[PDB]
Amino acid sequence: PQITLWKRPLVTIKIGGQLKEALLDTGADDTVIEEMSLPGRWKPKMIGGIGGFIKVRQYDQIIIEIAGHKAIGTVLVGPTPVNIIGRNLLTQIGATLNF
Amino acid sequence: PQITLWKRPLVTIKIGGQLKEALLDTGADDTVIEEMSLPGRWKPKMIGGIGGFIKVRQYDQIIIEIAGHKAIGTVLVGPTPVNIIGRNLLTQIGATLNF
Ligand SMILES: [Cl-]
Ligand SMILES: [Cl-]
Ligand SMILES: [Cl-]
Ligand code: NA
Repeated sequence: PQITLWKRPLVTIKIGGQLKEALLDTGADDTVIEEMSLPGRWKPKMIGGIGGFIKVRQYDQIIIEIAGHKAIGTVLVGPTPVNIIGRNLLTQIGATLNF
Repeated sequence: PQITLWKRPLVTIKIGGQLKEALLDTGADDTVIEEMSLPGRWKPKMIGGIGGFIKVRQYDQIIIEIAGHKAIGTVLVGPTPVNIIGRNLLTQIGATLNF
């Protein structure tokens, strides 16, 4: 699809057997999801943006389906105000910014 | 251009006759720039990022060039970690997300 930017570019994702709404975010290096359980090992990480840092759990090799497109990569879980699909997964679905 | 997302989508902007680096950020409603001098009056705005809410100065109808494309619109000035070009100006330069 071609997604204009008049409104937030929100899509439905499937992660950990759950459907969520998430923002396609070219300004995020990695994908950050609100609190949920994921399988496997994790390690703590701090990520920073406007307003400072939050502590997240880093899960590697997690499958997401993003607007129908499967990808695998790292997912950070923690108290983000919005679910964010970052570049680590946007690349895998072939997303580009065009102008 | 067609910008892939393997690296951060950084571009050069020109604002107040000065070149700066900024990040094309589909996850930002608003364009937010680091402390600088802009003309005219400003209005207060609270924005919420990943780590919490910050105060910024809102300047309207500011001339800004983004990757060679001319825009005129709202610029927020405050303690952002990086200069971000949000959807208010991405729409002005005709940017879309494509996959
Ligand atoms: Cl990854
Ligand atoms: Cl590619
Ligand atoms: Cl504007
Ligand atoms: Na894992």
